[PDB]
Amino acid sequence: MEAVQNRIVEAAERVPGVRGVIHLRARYVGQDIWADMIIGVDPENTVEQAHEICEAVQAAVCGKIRRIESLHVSAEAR
Amino acid sequence: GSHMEAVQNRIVEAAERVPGVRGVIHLRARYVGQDIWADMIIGVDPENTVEQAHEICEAVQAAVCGKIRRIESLHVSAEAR
Repeated sequence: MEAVQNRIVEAAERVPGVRGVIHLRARYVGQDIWADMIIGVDPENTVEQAHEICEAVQAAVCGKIRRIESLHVSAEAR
Repeated sequence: GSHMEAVQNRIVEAAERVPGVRGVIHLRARYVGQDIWADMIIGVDPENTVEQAHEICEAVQAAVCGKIRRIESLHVSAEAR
């Protein structure tokens, strides 16, 4: 499952605001994926702003990788 | 159980008296052998920086982990409130 994580990470890295993927845990349950992602972000963004980035990553990542059934994202400094 | 309820009321109470914290939003704590692994989420001013939020978080960690020594691991994170 490493083209997929690669897919996910890349979908992540392209979203406006995302400084990098700090961490990903993705598992298959059947053929769906469930995953939890920690993105890196600009430390001078706000908590509000960082949350808006997390949302964006989620829509984008779940949109591009359709087999993901459930995805959580959080944000941290760079 | 009631001892874990006691320990949690203590985790909340330590974290809640760090300036910066607008509340405990969530707290999971469980024994892994004889120590606690907890993961918690603190409420913070939305207009705080990420860098700042992390400073509140790190400081909650220090307070909680120093007052409750049972705890071998604690991960703190901020969200708005």
